[PDB]
Amino acid sequence: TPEMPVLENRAAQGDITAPGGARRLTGDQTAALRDSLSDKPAKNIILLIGDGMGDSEITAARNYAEGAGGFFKGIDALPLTGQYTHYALNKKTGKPDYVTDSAASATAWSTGVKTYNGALGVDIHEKDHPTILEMAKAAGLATGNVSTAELQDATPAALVAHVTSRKCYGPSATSEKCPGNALEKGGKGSITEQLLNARADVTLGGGAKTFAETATAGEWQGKTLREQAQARGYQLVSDAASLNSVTEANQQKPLLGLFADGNMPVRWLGPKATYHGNIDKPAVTCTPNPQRNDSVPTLAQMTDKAIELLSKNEKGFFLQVEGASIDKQDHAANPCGQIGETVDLDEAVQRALEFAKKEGNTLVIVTADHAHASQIVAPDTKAPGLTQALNTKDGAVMVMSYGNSEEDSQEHTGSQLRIAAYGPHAANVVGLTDQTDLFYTMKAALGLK
Amino acid sequence: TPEMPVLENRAAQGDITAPGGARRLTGDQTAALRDSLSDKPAKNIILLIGDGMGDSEITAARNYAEGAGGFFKGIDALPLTGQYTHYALNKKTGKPDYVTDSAASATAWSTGVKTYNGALGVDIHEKDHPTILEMAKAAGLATGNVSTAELQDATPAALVAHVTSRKCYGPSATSEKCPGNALEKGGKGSITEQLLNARADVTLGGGAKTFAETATAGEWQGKTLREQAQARGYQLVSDAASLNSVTEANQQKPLLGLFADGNMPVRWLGPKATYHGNIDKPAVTCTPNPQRNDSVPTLAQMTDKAIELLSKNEKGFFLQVEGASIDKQDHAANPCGQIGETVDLDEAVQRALEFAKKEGNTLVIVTADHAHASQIVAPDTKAPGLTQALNTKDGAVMVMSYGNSEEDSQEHTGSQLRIAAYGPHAANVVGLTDQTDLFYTMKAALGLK
Ligand SMILES: [Mg+2]
Ligand SMILES: [Mg+2]
Repeated sequence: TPEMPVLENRAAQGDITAPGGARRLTGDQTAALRDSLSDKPAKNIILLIGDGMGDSEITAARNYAEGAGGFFKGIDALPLTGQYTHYALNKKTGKPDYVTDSAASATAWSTGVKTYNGALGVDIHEKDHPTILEMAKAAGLATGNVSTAELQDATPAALVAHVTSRKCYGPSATSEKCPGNALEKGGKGSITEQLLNARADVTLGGGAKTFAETATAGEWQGKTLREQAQARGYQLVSDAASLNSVTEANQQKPLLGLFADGNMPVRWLGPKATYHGNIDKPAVTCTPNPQRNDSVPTLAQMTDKAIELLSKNEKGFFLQVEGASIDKQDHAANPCGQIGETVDLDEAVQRALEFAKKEGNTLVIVTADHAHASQIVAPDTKAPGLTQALNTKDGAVMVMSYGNSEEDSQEHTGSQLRIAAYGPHAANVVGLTDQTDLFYTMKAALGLK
Repeated sequence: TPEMPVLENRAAQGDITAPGGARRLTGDQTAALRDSLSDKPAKNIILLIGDGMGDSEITAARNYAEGAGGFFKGIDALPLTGQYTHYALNKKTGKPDYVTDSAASATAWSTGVKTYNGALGVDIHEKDHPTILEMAKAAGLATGNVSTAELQDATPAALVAHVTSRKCYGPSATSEKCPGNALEKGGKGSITEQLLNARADVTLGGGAKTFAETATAGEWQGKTLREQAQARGYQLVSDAASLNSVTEANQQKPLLGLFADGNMPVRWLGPKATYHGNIDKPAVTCTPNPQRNDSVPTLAQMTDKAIELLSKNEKGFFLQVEGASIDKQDHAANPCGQIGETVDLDEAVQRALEFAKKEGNTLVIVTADHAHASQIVAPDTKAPGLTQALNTKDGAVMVMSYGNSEEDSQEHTGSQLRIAAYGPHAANVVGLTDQTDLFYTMKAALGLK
């Protein structure tokens, strides 16, 4: 018997050149929004993060993949929407730092405490705070952590690791850069070792590389981290076939999927933007990445599999899904990569909403940790940074610009950005909120203490 | 019947360095939102437009003027929020043009038809369509049109003029650039002449210059447009004292306030951003413009006066208020200018919300026509365009970047941006919508046609 509505179609409803033809609405929305509002408990939460997916990125991806008056059946379909702030803190002064990195922002929603750029799961005093995943597990809920990034990267790592620098992937980086955290120094360990201790029911991503490192101390000293996971009873999987053979995931047999050495394959290929690229180079049509095939699960497939396995828990589950970006160095300023990454997340969102609509007790939240610096500019633009012309689904040219930095490691900005939600307690993302409110929203929705 | 709530305080609630200290919420919002929803008639609408005020521009201005965890008591206080799209059309092909100007966007919300960049109140076939203001007047509602721009500029002009180019300020430019529209060539006339025909009850802004031109045909041939307004029964005012003297405004004595030759004075002064300006030049503290004083009404003052005069109409009123930017040219890339303009709008929004909350039947909408290209970047950023360090209310440095254009005429981007609303029918701004939906929202809320 009918659940809360997901937005079915907010594409332009007609001929965009005619009066009323670009409308996305067909009538009054007051009843629809009423029907979207419930304060019943959330049994499950699915949190989907698009790396750099601020409003500009969503718009550009829509323009390219769906056309300007098109509609992302995942990303655009959430009925309750707001804007949230994600400033970090200066470690020394405690004053706002207007432009966060991925680590401080993931720390904020996962713990409810602001922190300094580069911190995971700790505050500006380097004190550990519990994460929403740890708390969900302690309350008897199943837990999932899914990303197309290496699993040691900030977004997934923040759910399961407490370290003073996001660089602390394995034992060697930790001994050097976070000596207070190093296992041999009485610390909780590297990000990978702490992930293994956290023992979520389902962990799926890239990052096999670090598992080749050996532990410096503890029960599994001298064993590779892969050997340690094996010894501690994880089901290790490495491709789509081995993932699909998994029939259950729980504390006795926790699932750890390592699908790439570093990050998983980008969906779409295209050239790096160049100086006056929209003027001096032909318009670009993105191409499918050959590395992307049925042997490597997609974000949407990993999401579906996680939902399948976690939904067996009768108490409920918490799942985080990250559509990560490979957006630095040779890979910075790549519209095709960045748009394809958003399309990937859209598919995963559709899987999440399809489940949530049927199940009826699931809160789905879709946002970004911080926004990419890409801008949509006029077709004839002469811009001082990097630009590219693209052939969109509309059969028109869109130009994207990257003008925030002359170096190719600063890819994000301080702008507040869209947060959207569906299901019980979704009212809590509407209007202006802070990224730290997201922690408290999730905590309260699941009834965690 | 209590009042539908306005958000009283969504500043960070505590010590931003402590767990929960950066939360903007104190508890669950489901009840507040259920209390925010009504589809009863709107007696009045107040639409506030911030020129270029996308999410980035709101964040930058909040950061500077209120601190990162601060709160705009007007702009941030509307409980129902979404994101809307404002692409224009290529005139020849009818395909989307991903980056609109102020004319095509204003046409979109004022008529509900998409159009080409530079068009006012006409579609891609140069056919006139009625505006929300014209419709409100035809239904017996009082009408107001307030802007800190020249009143001939695109945003206020779109409510009252139908011309093939926004350049068509007066007879001279119209005869040259829009000959089909020129009065002596058989058209409805220049923007200014059509403004005089439209006869809103209250029109307040800049743009006295064009009123010195003389008409080329018609009953008032050879008279200046100022003399024409006098002959047609307008009350003309030119400063704060004359505006204060006004006791009523209606169809017998419509009010026309012309408070500057061109645009009204900018609130705050500061230097233009420069190449590597955050590195090479001191952090900037904005200063008050001497030209802003009690003899020139502020945006908030013009808003309050318009509300007082328009609210006498028992049937209801439609009022548009624009916080205009200047922006081009010598004036492009000016953080202090653009932030001060946003602070100006926030004050006007507070006046609109204070009225709306007490009146109970007033829909207040706050958005932008399109977003400025400014970006908030890391303090040590080396950017290829124009940059500036600013000393914020937090006692920390924020860097703004302008990296979209090597010229000083393109100042806006294609990103979807925040739309927020309060009062009856405010549900219709939540989720993804189009700028043309806003026309239909206003039309339906007021029961027009
Ligand atoms: Mg990430
Ligand atoms: Mg304007």
